[PDB]
Amino acid sequence: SLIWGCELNEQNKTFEFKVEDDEEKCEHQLALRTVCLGDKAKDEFHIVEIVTQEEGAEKSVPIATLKPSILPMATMVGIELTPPVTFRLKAGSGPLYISGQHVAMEEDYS
Amino acid sequence: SLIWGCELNEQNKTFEFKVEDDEEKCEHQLALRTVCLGDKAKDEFHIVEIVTQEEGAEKSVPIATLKPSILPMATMVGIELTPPVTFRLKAGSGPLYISGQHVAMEEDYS
Amino acid sequence: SLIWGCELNEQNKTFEFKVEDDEEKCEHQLALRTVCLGDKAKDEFHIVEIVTQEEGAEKSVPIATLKPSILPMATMVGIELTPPVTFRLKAGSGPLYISGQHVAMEEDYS
Amino acid sequence: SLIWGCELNEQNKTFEFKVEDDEEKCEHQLALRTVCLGDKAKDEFHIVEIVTQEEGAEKSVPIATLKPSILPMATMVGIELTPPVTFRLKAGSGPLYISGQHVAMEEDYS
Amino acid sequence: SLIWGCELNEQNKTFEFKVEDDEEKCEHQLALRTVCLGDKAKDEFHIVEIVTQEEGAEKSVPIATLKPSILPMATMVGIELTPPVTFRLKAGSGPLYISGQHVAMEEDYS
Repeated sequence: SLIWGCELNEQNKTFEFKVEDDEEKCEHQLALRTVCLGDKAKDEFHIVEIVTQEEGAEKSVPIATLKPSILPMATMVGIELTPPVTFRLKAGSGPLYISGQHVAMEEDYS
Repeated sequence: SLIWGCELNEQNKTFEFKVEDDEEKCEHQLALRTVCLGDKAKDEFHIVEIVTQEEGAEKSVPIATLKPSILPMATMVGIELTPPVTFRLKAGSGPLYISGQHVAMEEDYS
Repeated sequence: SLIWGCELNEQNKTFEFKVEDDEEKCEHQLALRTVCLGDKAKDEFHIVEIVTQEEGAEKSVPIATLKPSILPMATMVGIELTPPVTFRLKAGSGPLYISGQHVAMEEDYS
Repeated sequence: SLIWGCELNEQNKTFEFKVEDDEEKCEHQLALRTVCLGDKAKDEFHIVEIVTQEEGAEKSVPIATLKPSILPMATMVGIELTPPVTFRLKAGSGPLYISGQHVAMEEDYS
Repeated sequence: SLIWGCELNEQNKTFEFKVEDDEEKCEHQLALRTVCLGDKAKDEFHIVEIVTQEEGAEKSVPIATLKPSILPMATMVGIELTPPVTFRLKAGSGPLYISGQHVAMEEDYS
């Protein structure tokens, strides 16, 4: 269970998540828990999406929209992703810090 | 586990959820997690309901009422629906983005 | 699993929940999920209680206090009641919409 | 599963929880769910603690700090206490209503 | 299951968690539940992180950012740490009270 953190900002409107192939030995995903505003964040709506492929096209999932004047935080409940993953901001300058865990589910044939 | 997203707006006061019949092979429902305001949303109360049939009549379930000045967001906990489903706005212009998963429960005779 | 909704207002300061005796065949309770402000709700504190009998007297349990200016909503987590049940407003004009399910636990002798 | 409610106020800065010895037959604790402001509550920070003995000294656990202007409510998740218990206000006038259940875990030797 | 509480303040920008070696007999971690503002807390952003070693370097995990004017509280869900642990404030004067349990998982070879 590795510990992971990243940031989505105006230089990082698109971020790519890819765990190292070694952890792919025990079948691996990414579990996400918290998202918080950065120190350079502006007072606007910051729309973070989780992005993968659906129907062969780039599918985006609006997860949160952080704003200092409404709610600059998010607690990510039950969100588990298959690497590679994309994190996007369709609007906003950031930074928005993403915190999660590189989780590797153990062999379970029960 | 397909990934689903839609929007309820003033052109989409009523939205119809129907998964493709193929996923009906392994018995299927829709699990919902998050709802967020759209970029064209206005500052008013936006009442989203989940709608099915009860007693033979159209039964609505007020789920959320999003408003930028009070709470423009909702985290949908433990909400699982049987397709076809209806999503309604009894008031509001939208858009309000709905995010969930096409979940298909596996055969479990335990 | 029947779907249930009611409203506590100034004409409905006390509401009585009683499921039909047929669902009493498979042992039955009421599970509650969400509560939202009504369209005629005023800007005041609306104190909803779940009421049953304790020590032989009318026992009330303050569950929520909805107000448009503080928090007009509630997400009811882990609340399961034995019918008949009473829902009360010790203050407020309403309406406050209550959403839940008539749940009937199946025979489980494990 | 008895139903319990109390209030911490300026006359009740310290409250003592003690279930009757009869329920001690089946091994008993107290599970807490919700806390709400009283009707006589003032606009200040009301710091409620759960208090027991640690290292032989009076140990307090700040659980919540209710205030009408910030957040007058709390939903107590996963809080289970061994009677006798103390509930304290290190600041505030109250009342603050505490709601929970006298829970008695059944014999389970599995 | 020992009960633990600490505070991160301007004299305690860095706090070290280390359980006594005796509890290391039954394999031990720290489970965290609540965080609340101190009585001497100021109106600023107080960024608490959980810190351990990753890639051989000091890795920090922004957990919360408490502020009286936005949200002075946090409910820590599903957070379990391996002692020794570090708790940091990258900004803020504190105090910020951390509440948790010294939990020791029992032998389970199932």
